[PDB]
Amino acid sequence: PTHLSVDTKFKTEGLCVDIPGIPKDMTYRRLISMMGFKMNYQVNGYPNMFITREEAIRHVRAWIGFDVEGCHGTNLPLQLGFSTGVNLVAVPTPLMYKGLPWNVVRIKIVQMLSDTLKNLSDRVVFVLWAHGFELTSMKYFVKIGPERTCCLCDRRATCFSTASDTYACWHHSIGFDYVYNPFMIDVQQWGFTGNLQSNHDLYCQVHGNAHVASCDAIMTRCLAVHECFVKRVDWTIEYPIIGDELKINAACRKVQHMVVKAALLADKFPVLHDIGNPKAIKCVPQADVEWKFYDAQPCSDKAYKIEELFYSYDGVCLFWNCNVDRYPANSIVCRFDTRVLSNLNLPGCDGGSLYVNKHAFHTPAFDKSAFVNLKQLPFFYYSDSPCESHGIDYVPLKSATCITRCNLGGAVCRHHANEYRLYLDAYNMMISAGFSLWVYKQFDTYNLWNTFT
Ligand SMILES: CCN(CCO)c1ccc(N)cc1
Ligand SMILES: CCN(CCO)c1ccc(N)cc1
Ligand SMILES: [Zn+2]
Ligand SMILES: [Zn+2]
Ligand SMILES: [Zn+2]
Repeated sequence: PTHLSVDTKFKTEGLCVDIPGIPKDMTYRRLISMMGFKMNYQVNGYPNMFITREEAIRHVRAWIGFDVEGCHGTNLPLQLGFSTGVNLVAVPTPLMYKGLPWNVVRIKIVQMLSDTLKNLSDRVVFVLWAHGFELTSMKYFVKIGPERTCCLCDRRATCFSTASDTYACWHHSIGFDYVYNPFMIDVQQWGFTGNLQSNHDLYCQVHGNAHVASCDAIMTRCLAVHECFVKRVDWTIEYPIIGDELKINAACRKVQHMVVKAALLADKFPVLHDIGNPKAIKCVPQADVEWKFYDAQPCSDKAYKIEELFYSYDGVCLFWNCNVDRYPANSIVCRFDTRVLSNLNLPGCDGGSLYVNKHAFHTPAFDKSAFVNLKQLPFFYYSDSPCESHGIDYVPLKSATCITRCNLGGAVCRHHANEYRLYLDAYNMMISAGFSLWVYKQFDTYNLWNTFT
């Protein structure tokens, strides 16, 4: 039980307003045949165009919401909407394009999917709220067959070209006209009462219904993200490395150790209250401080209410990726900014985003008002390690934010210049990934200079 059986029943009630008289009894096998696709009894890696919810969750990076609305049925034009915000009008002869025949529309579809997905996934998963026209449009821009490899590289083929009779991945499909072996899932198969808008609006107020196909496509994908990543969470599922995951994660641990160590040296808190991940380890194990841990799993729906985390109840509080409505004034905070544009950050539900780095984390919408009792933490590098080289060429470092014994003495040593530059790169990596750092208002790096006396 890893793939969806073609002999599984498909509920057709949602399809009957576009396809009246459709049989109530139907399998994926008959549906695919009626869609105009021939599977020919083929065991060549593509057993079904449709996938299970479990397979869709593993390929969340491939998700593209797709809706088709009748503009006027082979006689009338269709409006194709995608969760990228693109609307294309195909004539049978928030960006809205004028009516064009399928031979040119299919070229635009391939270009758009390739530009969106090349740095995200090895495939496309059309996320539908199927009513009929969207499935009947597929024969006009999709070709299927055995699993193939790209003609210019080792990646699986996602596109086909009728001009050259060749196959390409999302990176090498320029000039290609067909989407090859796409996958799809109909959200209506999961069991819902009422229409798309009524189910979507129960959980999200950010996506409106401007009455166009792309709005429906965005709502459909948003509803699926809510069902799979908000109301249900699975932190065991592993996702492949597609970018700077490792460097970001290493930078996060380096920055956390730096900031907490410096806050303890500068303000000498007798106790640190570490709130968040129940598997947390002391980030500054050599510090004198009394370290107390409080368990809170990552919140995927709404930010935690501080009144609930503290059970309505000195030292400093550490909230490292623990999303709360309003941080206490005595805090050290790392909060992911959901607005960040990156290949790891997918659009989410109700302003939230789906951050995918080894595991998927639906993160509640970034809110500047959560940080009203704090200030932004400025960049600084602190080190009490010996000034000694051991082991790239050099230009002497001059920086007011290199808090070291050698800088206090008037000339930064080669070791601390190298470590400062490595730390600044890690810091910039973490910030550009979307993380934001906040600290108690009394934090002052000037208090770190007397640790070298
Ligand atoms: C959704 C696919 N489709 C439209 C033509 O491709 C269709 C499905 C079932 C029946 N019985 C007739 C038509
Ligand atoms: C900020 C630390 N703190 C008060 C110390 O006793 C606290 C934290 C969590 C709960 N649940 C209660 C209290
Ligand atoms: Zn390729
Ligand atoms: Zn939404
Ligand atoms: Zn030094």
